[PDB]
Amino acid sequence: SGLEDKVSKQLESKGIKFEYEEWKVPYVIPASNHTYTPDFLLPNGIFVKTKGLWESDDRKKHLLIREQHPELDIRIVFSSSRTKLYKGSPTSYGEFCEKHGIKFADKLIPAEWIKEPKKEVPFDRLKRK
Amino acid sequence: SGLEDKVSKQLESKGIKFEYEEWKVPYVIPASNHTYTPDFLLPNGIFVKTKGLWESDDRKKHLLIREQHPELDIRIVFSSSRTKLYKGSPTSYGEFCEKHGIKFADKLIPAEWIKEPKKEVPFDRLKRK
Repeated sequence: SGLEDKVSKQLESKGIKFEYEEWKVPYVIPASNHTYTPDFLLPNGIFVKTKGLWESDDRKKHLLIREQHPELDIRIVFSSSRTKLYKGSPTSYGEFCEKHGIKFADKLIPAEWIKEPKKEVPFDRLKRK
Repeated sequence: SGLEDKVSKQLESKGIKFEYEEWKVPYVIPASNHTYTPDFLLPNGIFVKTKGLWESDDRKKHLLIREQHPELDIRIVFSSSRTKLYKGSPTSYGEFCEKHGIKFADKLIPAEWIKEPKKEVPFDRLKRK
């Protein structure tokens, strides 16, 4: 940076020795608690989240929830599952979903999802809004 | 949400009873491991980080570093300590530093910091770049 160079030059002109970007200090960012609220809970126990833009942080959250709550059935309905992960990506939302086993559709909840046999929802593990 | 409105209307037209944003799924964002590299290390043991922009993310990391490595003396030289924390904030970088006991200066390293008596740095706690 311009700032860094002015600081370096100043030290040098005064003959001050120094170590430059020589040492790393490790540290850990603690784990944090959050909540995610699906838009709909269907009678057969399927949760559905509707999404327009779907950012990288959202994708990550999705994977964490899946790994932490294998018993929940959370699906996504996209304005478009063809949108790319980002401006230059070759992969779309839908592709990401198929890669990670996330059930999804576009625009509306498919009639077949609604017909699936009921399954229990561990509400005790959830927090009512 | 226009999309959410279309999903709801479709459900209602099929007589589907659903719970709308009624349940929150708790989840945990995992701890993450990082390292921070001060720009300069002076002969007396003082570490100096130079910053132009110094956003929320950096500030939070700085506090975690101080907490986890209280044995280190890390200070900041800013292009300007008058800069606000973010658009609309009443607080400057310098004021946030004073509130948390972070030593700082503007533009160059103070001649007086260079003169402070030497303190040993526990290099065994650090990682060379």
